[PDB]
Amino acid sequence: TLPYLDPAVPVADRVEDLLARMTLPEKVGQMLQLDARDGVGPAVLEKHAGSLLHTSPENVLAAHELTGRTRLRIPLLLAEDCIHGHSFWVGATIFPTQLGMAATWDPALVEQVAHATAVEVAATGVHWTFSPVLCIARDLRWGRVDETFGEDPFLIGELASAMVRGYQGDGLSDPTGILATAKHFAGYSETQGGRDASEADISQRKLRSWFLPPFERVAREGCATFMLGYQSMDGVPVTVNGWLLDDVLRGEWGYTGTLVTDWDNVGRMVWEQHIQPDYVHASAAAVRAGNDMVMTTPRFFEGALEAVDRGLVEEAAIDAAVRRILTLKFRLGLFEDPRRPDVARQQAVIASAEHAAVNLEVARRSLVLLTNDGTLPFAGGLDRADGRALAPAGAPARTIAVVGPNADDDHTQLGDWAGASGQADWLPDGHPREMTTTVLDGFRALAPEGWAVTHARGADILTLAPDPQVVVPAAPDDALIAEAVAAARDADLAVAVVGDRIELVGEGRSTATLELVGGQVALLDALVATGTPVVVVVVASKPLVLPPSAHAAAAVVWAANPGMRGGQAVAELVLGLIEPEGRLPISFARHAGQQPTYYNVVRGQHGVRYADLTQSPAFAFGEGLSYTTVEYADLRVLGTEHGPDDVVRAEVTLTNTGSRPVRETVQVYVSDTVTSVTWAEKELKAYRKVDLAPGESATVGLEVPVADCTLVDAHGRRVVEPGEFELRVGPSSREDALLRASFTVAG
Amino acid sequence: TLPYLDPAVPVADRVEDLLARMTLPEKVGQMLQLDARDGVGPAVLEKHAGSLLHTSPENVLAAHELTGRTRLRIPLLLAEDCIHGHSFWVGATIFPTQLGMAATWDPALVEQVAHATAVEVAATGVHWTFSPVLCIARDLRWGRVDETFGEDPFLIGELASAMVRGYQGDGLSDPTGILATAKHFAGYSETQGGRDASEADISQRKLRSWFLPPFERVAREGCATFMLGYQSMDGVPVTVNGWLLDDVLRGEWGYTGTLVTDWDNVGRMVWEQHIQPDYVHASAAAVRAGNDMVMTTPRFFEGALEAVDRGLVEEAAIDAAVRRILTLKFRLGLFEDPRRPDVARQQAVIASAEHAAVNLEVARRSLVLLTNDGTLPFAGGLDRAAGTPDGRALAPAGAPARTIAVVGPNADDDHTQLGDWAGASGQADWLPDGHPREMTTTVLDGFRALAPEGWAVTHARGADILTLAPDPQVVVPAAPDDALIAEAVAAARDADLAVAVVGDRIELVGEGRSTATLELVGGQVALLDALVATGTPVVVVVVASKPLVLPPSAHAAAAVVWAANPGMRGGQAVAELVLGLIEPEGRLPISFARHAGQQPTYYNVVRGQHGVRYADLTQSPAFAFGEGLSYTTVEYADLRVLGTEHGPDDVVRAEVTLTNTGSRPVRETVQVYVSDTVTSVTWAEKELKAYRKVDLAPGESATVGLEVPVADCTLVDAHGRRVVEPGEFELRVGPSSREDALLRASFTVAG
Ligand SMILES: [Ca+2]
Ligand SMILES: [Ca+2]
Repeated sequence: TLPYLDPAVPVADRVEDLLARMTLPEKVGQMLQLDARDGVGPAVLEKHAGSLLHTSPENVLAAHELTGRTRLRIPLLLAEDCIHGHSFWVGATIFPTQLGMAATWDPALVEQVAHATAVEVAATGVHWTFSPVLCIARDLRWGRVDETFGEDPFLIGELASAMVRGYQGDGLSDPTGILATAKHFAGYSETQGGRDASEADISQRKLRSWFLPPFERVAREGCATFMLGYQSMDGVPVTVNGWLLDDVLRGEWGYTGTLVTDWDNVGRMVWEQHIQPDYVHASAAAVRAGNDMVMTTPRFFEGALEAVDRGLVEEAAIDAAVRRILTLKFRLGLFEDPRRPDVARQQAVIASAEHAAVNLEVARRSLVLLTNDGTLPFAGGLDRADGRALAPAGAPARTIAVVGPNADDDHTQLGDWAGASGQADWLPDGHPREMTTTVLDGFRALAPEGWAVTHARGADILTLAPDPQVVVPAAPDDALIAEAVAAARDADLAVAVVGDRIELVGEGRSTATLELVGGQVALLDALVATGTPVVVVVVASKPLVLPPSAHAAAAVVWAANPGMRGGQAVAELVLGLIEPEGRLPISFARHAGQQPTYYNVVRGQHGVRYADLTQSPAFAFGEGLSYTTVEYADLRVLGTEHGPDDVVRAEVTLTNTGSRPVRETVQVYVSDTVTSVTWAEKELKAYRKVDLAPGESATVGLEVPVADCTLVDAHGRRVVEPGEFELRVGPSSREDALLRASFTVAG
Repeated sequence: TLPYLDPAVPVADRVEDLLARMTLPEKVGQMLQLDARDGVGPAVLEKHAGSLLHTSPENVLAAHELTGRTRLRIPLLLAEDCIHGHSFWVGATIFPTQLGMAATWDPALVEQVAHATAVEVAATGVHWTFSPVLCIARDLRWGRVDETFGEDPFLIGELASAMVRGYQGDGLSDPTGILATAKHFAGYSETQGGRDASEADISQRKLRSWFLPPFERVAREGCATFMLGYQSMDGVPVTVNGWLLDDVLRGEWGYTGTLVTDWDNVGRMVWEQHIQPDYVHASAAAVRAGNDMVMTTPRFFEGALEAVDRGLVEEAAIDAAVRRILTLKFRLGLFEDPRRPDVARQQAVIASAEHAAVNLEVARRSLVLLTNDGTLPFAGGLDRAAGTPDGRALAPAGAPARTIAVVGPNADDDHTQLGDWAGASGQADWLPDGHPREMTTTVLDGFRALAPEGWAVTHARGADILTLAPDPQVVVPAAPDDALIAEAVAAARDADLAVAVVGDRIELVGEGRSTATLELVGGQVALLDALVATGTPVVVVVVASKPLVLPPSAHAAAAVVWAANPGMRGGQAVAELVLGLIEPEGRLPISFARHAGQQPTYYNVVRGQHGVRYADLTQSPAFAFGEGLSYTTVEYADLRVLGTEHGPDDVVRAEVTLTNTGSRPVRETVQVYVSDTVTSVTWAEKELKAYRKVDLAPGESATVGLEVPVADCTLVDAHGRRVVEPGEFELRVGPSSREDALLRASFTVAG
């Protein structure tokens, strides 16, 4: 032989030969992506599904057998949330979350993470990951901040670009490449209240200004699929948003990839957004809008068939979507090799030493040292003879008390979209306890022979009660507090590991207050009051408001969810076996009502502060300490006048005036002095990592293409306007940390 | 003539004759509305100003003298912020803030307020007030929530319509009518962070949906002027926003009134929004956009002139603005009679008994009882001596001696009680000592005057709110004060009732003064905790600009009264309410959040959210739009829609039955919400469309008719059109916007 089965026949002819043989239910079936947890049998055989997601290892094997019993034997696309590692394969390598990864400011490293993930994913027979996430974290109340690369469009684009390259490899014939997904297109991350898929009050120009740029980048770089957002934007759900899908994605960007909806997008237009009277009309709307894959709306099957039968849409529209789906399957070679799981390759590559080394590198470089009174590195810093550290000169016996609810919690350390986080039902125990080094594990393994490591839980966070169940913050626990206070009073250092956990994170779980829940604030107050130096380690999904006692503690480390090696990286940082390198990809609010606290705030406000609160963030985008001092000086623009096709070139001089080496992340912001429409005060446009030995000075070149110095004007065009600009260069987005030099652009 | 001085000549010909006589500097100056506090001499003589604002009584007189010395003697328009009463005339009747007035749900009363204001304003020689405020209070962080009529577009339109009607009177020849102003057109109230004039991230459709309806109403009803907002909206400041000004205001609505910017709108485009390189280009851009009056951008004078000289804009563009301004002045009769202040008129009408009586009625009907465990009315409620509707209350049966301890920073603060835009609030510089003390009854005053002869009223401050420190200065919350709390605790332990009067004050309110936390600042939380723990029943009275987060102790107190800023008679109303001398009638025009991060907390939330709560916090507001108690129980029953067919020109008619099942009379406010069941684009869960006040004697039942025109059952569709879409609707009727309080009945609009 049949021509669609002949690999010598051109793809377009194979597609036409198969399409002409399909019944309409078989064609509608190809548009369906169904939840395999509900039973692969009916999905493959009765609904003729084109794709499955959340397919357990036993159901992947069953799905291939079922395909063999179908009339046309069209291979399935098996898709999965493989979000920061192969989230739902027991024993896979689980990396930090994207938010954690973004603190490395290292696209080359993030590409290694994505490539390592795809290698593991491919060995399990999954073809397609719903990753990377390109949402921009502009309201910290949102439950899914942990899934973003932070608050900056340029850095998001850098790191999402790296993920797509790493996942897709050499292309559709690469055996270790998988399809990437640009999600969640677009505007999902900034909706009313920071709630999950509440209304997006985002105009066309606002979306173009702060949300689209990373999506346009990965579209142009060949991201195989896009996922359409759950949310209504200016009253129109993305699933039927013609401006966004046709004018922007297909038209302005010329995108030729394949679309998939988010979970039950089509159905939600009936029962949650209340914009369609029934499933037939919602199905017709989704077809008319140009959707391809419809994720987990089972009733699209009968709804689209009735819509065609009633003349609401043409069978030709179904054909157009199936043509695109079949083209993808043919180009992946799935009719010749359906890419079944391979046990021998799973044993060779899943959680390989290779992959664990990448994971350790990301964990080590993601930790952000936010405050330090000199207590760190502890006892002046330690040396090794990998392996246990030696007691340093002048500190033969020390005791480190490791306390707090997140100090020994391996599930919470890995975060959402991993293990037992809840979206997959075949990982009851999550990932093997084996594979995660908690903070307590890390200190127990690295503290010198001669030092002691003690543990006390100190505080609980929450319990669940009936109304899904609702969170009940843990009560005061004087006995639990007093046990941790006793450990600290008998210690030289108290390492308090605090944060959030899964019931306070993710879909349907935005938070209003951003505060530590349960007994954690009381624990931190009591610990600091002992006079033993306290290091607060925040293991949490997103930036939290920390209590006054955390700001009075000796040091504060931000770890996001640092993955399987995170606990080793934490102990190494505290003990000085590594230098800190992480830099914040996101700003920390002092109060939920303080927002916006992202750095790229649009100008115009009457005043600089709330009457009851500063507008200065607790910690700002790009901030983060090392164990040395670095002086920035002598920022110069080399030729200040520019035409549109030129490059802004600059130099700055850095000096390591301290005693330890550093990898410094130089950050380059552009400010547009006079804008035709109101605009951000500044935006990150470039950055550079610079290694500096103690006492070393270096003059490093910097550049920003003039073409990147854009704004979105009143006509919705992203343009460089002639006029004055400032280049702002320094170690963070804090204005008092930035050198500045003027430049101009002329027509 | 000369023809422009000839009253027999038609207005259009008078305008043309005068325009032809004017130099270009005098035409540009006629567009200027300058701050009289900086000197009326230069403003009138050197800059040929067409208008002044913030003009002190002495400067009003001097301004008329200076006008007679100018070449053409063009009379000035004198304008003022007369925001709730004649704000900055010492001894005027100061009413509750607009937000307090809105709790009455009484447009007829609000019209009386505005007409009484206008009478007093006209006597002082001011022609034009920058009122009413039509902003919608959708972010409680915003500092200017006190100036709004709350969070609901329909109720805002109702009350703003009333204000414009009362202000303007019989029209441009009415000696007691003044020009009203629809401010701040539009979207100013919902900007990033709830900050003052930060960026408004508002699409055309969102603006049409929730912000424009009150403005469209008063535009069609003849509001003489509109004021352009300070904010940049989708990147474009309102001052140069062609879609809003040309397509909507002048185009869709056909509005023919006069425009004025807000304060230094044009200059801010240079120094604060950074969208114009210099003042000549900002001036040109303001002129091109069709601006009329330019408020407090003095450099517009030289800016516009240089813009004309460089051909950036045509002198004909200046001519067009001057024609509209001069036409207004001619139709006001200002060339015949410039409406000078009149001292005899001032003595006769300002703070008259009739105006004081309107004020007391608004104060009484505006208070909102939010919680009551039975403690109120105190001691079972009191009566006055028969035939004495004004004297002390009589001690009741079984309670010969009771002591009421009045405590808290706002218990005896007559300035904070009047609120922003009044007295010494700060925008005027000629009344450093505020309005006369005798005109304001504080909460302490009210209890002292009304408590029975054998009862006692004690006072203790209990808590301070703030002090100011050098960097304007910054707010420093008042530190813990154990001794002050102990004094108030001792007073409460030695009393039968503690009335704790808490809230905010001027440094936490208004322009440049949004708040992040919405909490009570200073020692107030500590005071409330300590008071409730005494065992003496505590009534919390909130005198504040806007809804605040109240601590758990306030929710454990015996009763909570919301007073907003209740004006000069507010303290009498509070005492009368607590003692049962009046029944509570107020109903919230705005919802109260439990935390700033809980917002949106307005009732008309757009559908679509995955989930119902935050993981750490309910989404239920502390108190919801429309809530408010009386001193009796009212059962709602048997909601019925009348008829089956409802077409585009029909009225949906319905009936509901109310029964007063308790022991005291009530004026109940029945609220009528419409819910559009299936919508072409996502929409609010429900919207208020009607209400009705019903008086019920004890035990009385009434079947009450309700109606909503089908043409009011609109949404704004994907094409930016406000339309009624055929399909199913739900009518929801009850005593508040709480879903568990609403009866509901379906209806269908045909088509
Ligand atoms: Ca510029
Ligand atoms: Ca409808």
